[PDB]
Amino acid sequence: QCVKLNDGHFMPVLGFGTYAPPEVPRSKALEVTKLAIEAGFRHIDSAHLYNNEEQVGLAIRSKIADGSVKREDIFYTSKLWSTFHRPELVRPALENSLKKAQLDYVDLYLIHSPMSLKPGEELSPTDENGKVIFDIVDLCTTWEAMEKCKDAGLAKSIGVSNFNRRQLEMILNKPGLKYKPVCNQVECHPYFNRSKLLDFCKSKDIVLVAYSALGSQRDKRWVDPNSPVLLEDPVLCALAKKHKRTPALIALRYQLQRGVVVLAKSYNEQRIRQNVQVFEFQLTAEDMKAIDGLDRNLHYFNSDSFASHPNYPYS
Ligand SMILES: NC(=O)c1ccc[n+]([C@@H]2O[C@H](COP(=O)([O-])OP(=O)(O)OC[C@H]3O[C@@H](n4cnc5c(N)ncnc54)[C@H](OP(=O)(O)O)[C@@H]3O)[C@@H](O)[C@H]2O)c1
Ligand SMILES: O=C(O)c1cccc(Nc2ccc([N+](=O)[O-])c3ccccc23)c1
Ligand SMILES: O=C(O)c1cccc(Nc2ccc([N+](=O)[O-])c3ccccc23)c1
Repeated sequence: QCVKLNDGHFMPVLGFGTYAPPEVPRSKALEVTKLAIEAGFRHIDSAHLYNNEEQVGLAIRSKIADGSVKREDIFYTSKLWSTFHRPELVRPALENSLKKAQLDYVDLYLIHSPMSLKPGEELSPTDENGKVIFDIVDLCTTWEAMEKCKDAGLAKSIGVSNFNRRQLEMILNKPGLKYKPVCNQVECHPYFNRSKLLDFCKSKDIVLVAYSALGSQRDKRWVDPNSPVLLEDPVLCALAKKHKRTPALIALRYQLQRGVVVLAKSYNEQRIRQNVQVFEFQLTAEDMKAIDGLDRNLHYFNSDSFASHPNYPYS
């Protein structure tokens, strides 16, 4: 179950999400990534931001060594963090990710966010008033550097994350563009289904990759605790009963049948193994329309500060 990217490579339509909050011991990422591979996940989504590339890379190393998978069976994603947007920082950033994960190449490298930050040691550098320090970078120059990483063989494919239509077009229309992004990884679930952006992406042969497909981890740093719980949605729950699956599986299957590539983070063995069952059933066309009706234009992630970033994706 793969989709062919616009550069010829193939991406598994179901991906394993690896981010866990800092309070989760780093050893867990190692353990759960092994479980995901064991359960059948082949697409694995990580990032410099996640402070887990070492552990995810080790899980992969481990599963290749015991003969469970070969490197070419694994689709590994990393992401360029926002403090490394300046073109001269892009390759060293990728090389550091590769060294961390002890990998020769990533299958996919993304610009994590269009919201550039001041270069520095910290992920989120703050000024004397404690506000995170923004940077101004022409993302086309960052993209040019990304294209060079694909030519350098360090990334099989390159894409973007958290771009809106405008920002995507700024890349697609860049003079002398060599590689279109193969994808745009964005927040996508029944309360924020991104149908318009999805249509655009399809027209450009760019894959939309859904995150927070299960309603996010509801981290207090960014998510209003009073936001509605996605997996408690009555319509989703009613559909779960009908198909005798779970609301989570309803949510993941929704994306698959819309031609969206869907991520799913779980650090629980049984939920990890449940999630692969997404390939076991179909939603009806009428089920699909029903779920389309849930859209509330609701992004779980909020940030008063970044809402003012010139490149804030949500207008
Ligand atoms: N590019 C970006 O900016 C961005 C932003 C957010 C996420 N992502 C990527 O997308 C991945 C997933 O998105 P997400 O982190 O927001 O989490 P998510 O996929 O929306 O999952 C949210 C929660 O669902 C629970 N869950 C998983 N399977 C379940 C099931 N079958 N039944 C019930 N609950 C279930 C998990 O809890 P348990 O762990 O206890 O199972 C998890 O904390 C992330 O790990 C990251 O790799 C990227
Ligand atoms: O500093 C940390 O340890 C730390 C850790 C995790 C996340 C963030 N924050 C963010 C990550 C990514 C995006 N993003 O656009 O992709 C963000 C956008 C707005 C606000 C925060 C973001 C910071
Ligand atoms: O990659 C992760 O797993 C990850 C983990 C934690 C936080 C974020 N944060 C965010 C990503 C993207 C946007 N965004 O503008 O699209 C955000 C906006 C506001 C606050 C946080 C954001 C991403």
